[PDB]
Amino acid sequence: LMTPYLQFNRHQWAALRDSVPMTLTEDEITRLKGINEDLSLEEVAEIYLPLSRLLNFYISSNLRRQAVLEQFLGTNGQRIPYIISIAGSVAVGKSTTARVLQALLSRWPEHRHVELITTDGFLHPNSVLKERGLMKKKGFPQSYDMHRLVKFVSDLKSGVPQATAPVYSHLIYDVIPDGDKTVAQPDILILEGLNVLQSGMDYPHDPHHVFVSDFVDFSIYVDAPEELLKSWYINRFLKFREGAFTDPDSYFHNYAKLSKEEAVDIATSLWNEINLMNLKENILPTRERASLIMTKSANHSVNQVRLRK
Amino acid sequence: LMTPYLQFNRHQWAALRDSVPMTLTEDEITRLKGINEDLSLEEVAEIYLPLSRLLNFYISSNLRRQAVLEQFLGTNGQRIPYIISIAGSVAVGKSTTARVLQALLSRWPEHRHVELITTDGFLHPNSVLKERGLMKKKGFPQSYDMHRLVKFVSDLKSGVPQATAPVYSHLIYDVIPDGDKTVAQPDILILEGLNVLQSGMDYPHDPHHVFVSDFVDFSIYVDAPEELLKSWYINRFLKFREGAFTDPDSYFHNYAKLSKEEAVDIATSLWNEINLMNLKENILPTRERASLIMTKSANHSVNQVRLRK
Ligand SMILES: Nc1ncnc2c1ncn2[C@@H]1O[C@H](COP(=O)(O)OP(=O)(O)O)[C@@H](O)[C@H]1O
Ligand SMILES: Nc1ncnc2c1ncn2[C@@H]1O[C@H](COP(=O)(O)OP(=O)(O)O)[C@@H](O)[C@H]1O
Ligand SMILES: CC(C)(CO)[C@@H](O)C(=O)NCCC(=O)NCc1cccnc1
Ligand SMILES: CC(C)(CO)[C@@H](O)C(=O)NCCC(=O)NCc1cccnc1
Repeated sequence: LMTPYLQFNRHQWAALRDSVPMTLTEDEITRLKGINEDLSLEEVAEIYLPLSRLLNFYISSNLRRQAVLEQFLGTNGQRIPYIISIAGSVAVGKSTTARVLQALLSRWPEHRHVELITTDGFLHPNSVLKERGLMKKKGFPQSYDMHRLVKFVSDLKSGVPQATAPVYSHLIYDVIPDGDKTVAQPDILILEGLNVLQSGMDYPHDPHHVFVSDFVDFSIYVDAPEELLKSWYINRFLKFREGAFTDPDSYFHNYAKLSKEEAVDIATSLWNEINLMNLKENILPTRERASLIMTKSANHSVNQVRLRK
Repeated sequence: LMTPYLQFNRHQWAALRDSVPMTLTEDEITRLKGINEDLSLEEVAEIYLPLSRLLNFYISSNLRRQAVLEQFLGTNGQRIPYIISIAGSVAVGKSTTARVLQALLSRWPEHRHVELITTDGFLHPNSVLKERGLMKKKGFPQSYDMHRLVKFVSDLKSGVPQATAPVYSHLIYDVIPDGDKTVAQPDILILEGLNVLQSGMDYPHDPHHVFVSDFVDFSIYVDAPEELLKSWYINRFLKFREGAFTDPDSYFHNYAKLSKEEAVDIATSLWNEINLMNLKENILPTRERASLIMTKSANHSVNQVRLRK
């Protein structure tokens, strides 16, 4: 019967966009199309604009509270960013969702400065994964420097003036040597990664006792059926392959050299043997820890939103 | 070094205390002494009144956010209780702290109905602990029906009109058969017990993937050094033993039959072998999951309050 979530179907969620009227400007439409050419502006208006408005109500409540607490705390303390996390399967659309929300949240005067950090950067470099026999376990708990990731969000929630994150490139399939990103007290930080709702129980080989989620204000799990995820993963793989036709520095150039059919077979096996296993064992069991679960159907169309009561 | 907690200084804490007329009548003072005869009214003035005032800021902020969200989302607006949890070592004073905060929080017109549930009630009964060889592990993760405790706070955070909890009695050292406490959508529920900051990692014999903390709005860990906890545990034990001098149906009547010196040696060994081991292995490592850490000194006086930034 009753669950910890308010549940919206698409009709009810899209109905929210008039409760408070919002409309994209030309400049914004151009950013959004630059984030993802396949992303529907209709989908932005019906789904992501209401979601950005929902989040502004949460962020605004936090800022009002902070202003009250400053009455006795005093206004000398550090600026602490509001942290939104985005979890879900490999290839469900976390990066797209994060980039879209970054663009939309940047509107509001209360919170113009929005940073985006992906947990990919906190993977151990390939040389270390190789040393440990983990090269086909990339994305599994053992492949992350999870202590460093927890320290990064901890430091942000400690009010450090700057914190630095390592960065990964899907193009070179590795952590970028000397490519670290520095953030400086943003209003919002969006942390995107499959493992953002994981905890010490997922890392029994090297446990931690305070979790990423203990430093996150609001978490979104993007959900979809396995059959869709596989299709989206394979399609994305083929787009990276296309990108590599003329980029011999892409790791995907190895696959550009193969027939499309054989590339598809490789991508299918990577999905089945690595990412699907990761989803079932490590990602999906964390879904019910999210503040909000956003479910997708064919063509990336959101068909359900569930929000913690 | 900065950490995720601000530590109140005397000017900030004074400003919190002085922010309202906290208007304690003679009858209220009498009821507070009824909670614990060794409770200092000076601690109530200097510590518990301001702590409860702090909590009201958080509770009140959450009420107004709920109201904003209800109009935006078009939902009916069922009440969801605000849940405060209180963790810490055996004998640190969780129950006294919980009962004082219950009495003080209920004085605010915005949240007059405050319930208190202890996690002791969710221990497996002695009959079950005996079946599993766990009578000397009472309070350890294996001794709790943890799934049932998570379900209780989950149901509350689902808007169920009523929820039922099993109840424990320290006087018979067991779960009261058919003694269940039913709560009905209070404004606030205080959940008191040593395990409220524990998670799936602490229960590898029977894992859960959504934690008590996932249904708790604000958590307090009451902290004190080991040497004080020990003396407080022993003094309490001796007091229960004294109470049993005239009560043969008390579980502690058993210890009233011993000599005082032997009762003391027994209490000391219970501390050292059961409750202290539990503190080090299972309780203390959860401390930094708390919204607020309240540290106690000699005579139970609070000498430090740390609050998440
Ligand atoms: N809302 C969307 N509309 C259209 N395509 C999308 C959408 N979200 C994701 N995609 C596409 O699906 C694939 C996976 O998205 P991505 O953001 O790369 O996933 P993740 O970051 O979760 O691995 C990509 O090819 C991306 O272009
Ligand atoms: N604030 C306080 N002032 C005086 N005595 C206290 C205070 N808090 C707890 N105590 C005493 O310390 C002992 C432990 O407290 P209790 O509330 O039973 O601990 P817990 O519930 O954490 O096991 C008891 O003897 C109790 O009377
Ligand atoms: C764990 C991630 C970093 C999360 O974003 C995922 O993208 C990944 O590389 N998973 C490992 C399996 C996979 O999809 N590898 C891609 C790949 C690419 C080129 C050659 N072999 C494999
Ligand atoms: C685990 C608790 C239920 C925490 O609420 C604890 O009181 C307890 O029974 N610990 C087991 C060891 C113990 O101290 N047993 C006897 C005892 C029980 C209560 C007070 N003094 C002594």
